[PDB]
Amino acid sequence: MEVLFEAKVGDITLKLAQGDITQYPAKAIVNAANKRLEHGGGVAYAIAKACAGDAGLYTEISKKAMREQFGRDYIDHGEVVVTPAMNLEERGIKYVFHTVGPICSGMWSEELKEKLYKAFLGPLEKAEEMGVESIAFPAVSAGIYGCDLEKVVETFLEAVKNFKGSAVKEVALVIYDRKSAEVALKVFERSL
Ligand SMILES: Nc1ncnc2c1ncn2[C@@H]1O[C@H](COP(=O)(O)OP(=O)(O)OC[C@H]2O[C@H](O)[C@H](O)[C@@H]2O)[C@@H](O)[C@H]1O
Repeated sequence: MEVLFEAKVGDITLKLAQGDITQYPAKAIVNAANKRLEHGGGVAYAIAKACAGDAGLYTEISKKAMREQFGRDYIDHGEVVVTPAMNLEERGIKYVFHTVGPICSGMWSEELKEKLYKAFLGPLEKAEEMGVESIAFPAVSAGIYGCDLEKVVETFLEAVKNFKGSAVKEVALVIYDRKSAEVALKVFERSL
């Protein structure tokens, strides 16, 4: 895990790091899920495998959690399903907060931005509600959902800036590949 940037946004310490989110030292990590919480690939698969030892098992656990937390088999942008991090608890990660970003498919609009904005703010508000002090996020929608990485990072930063809370003290954005981390770093530098 390599930290590439650190700054304060109010009382929150914000970090950009390059690495695997399942190894980040945060109490909650966020999953870039689909609305059905079927963890087929990308960071959802990585998280599901790291937590349960089998992604399929974590998918079932997630669906059960969603059914009881929401009373249905899908979530809307901004809604957050919470599941225990299981095997990751030994490294201090207690929860996975599943969020669902929009499917951009190479496009960008205010409607897509608003959906992604909700997908980033929702987990921050859930952390606040639960009294969770540290949370880490992946670049929601920047993978197979095809949202431009720069736009994803700018949207994440807007959510962190607008968030109001007292319990959340540390937020991190964890980027996986080297090329992408460089793009994110430039966004952090020009935004702050
Ligand atoms: N271990 C990891 N740690 C941090 N980031 C990662 C990791 N693995 C991948 N990424 C980055 O995570 C970012 C997000 O890529 P994506 O995981 O496709 O998510 P989406 O929101 O676009 O697609 C959601 C759908 O994909 C799944 O199949 C779900 O079940 C959904 O069906 C990229 O920058 C990756 O390089």
